[PDB]
Amino acid sequence: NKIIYFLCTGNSCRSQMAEGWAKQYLGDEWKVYSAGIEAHGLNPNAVKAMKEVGIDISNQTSDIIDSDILNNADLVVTLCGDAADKCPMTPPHVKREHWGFDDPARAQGTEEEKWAFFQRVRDEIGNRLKEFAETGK
Repeated sequence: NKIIYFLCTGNSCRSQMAEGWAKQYLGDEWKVYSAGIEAHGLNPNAVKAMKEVGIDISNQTSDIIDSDILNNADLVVTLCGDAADKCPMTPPHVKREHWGFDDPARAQGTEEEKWAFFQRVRDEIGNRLKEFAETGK
């Protein structure tokens, strides 16, 4: 009935966590997809971070953007400014929404700070999906 397509620079961290949160918050009415401009596989830290909150994204695949799917979506949600810049032209009926989350994989710091960063971005994405689930954004 409804299709939501998450897009980010890659399909390893943010986009995979968004897919996981969306499948939890949205009911059996929404088809959820996530992809990246490039796809280099699931980030282990992202998988662990989601597991910590009871969500298993270990079976999710790392996919490159597919216009056949994107063009049929009710809305595409870019997860950072770079993704917004690189998101291809879509049919006028597809809503283009832009959210923004820091890349936990590029964080510099102590190992404890970096792990905390993954957990923080995970929580920010979840709370944003909660807003979408309630308001339709």
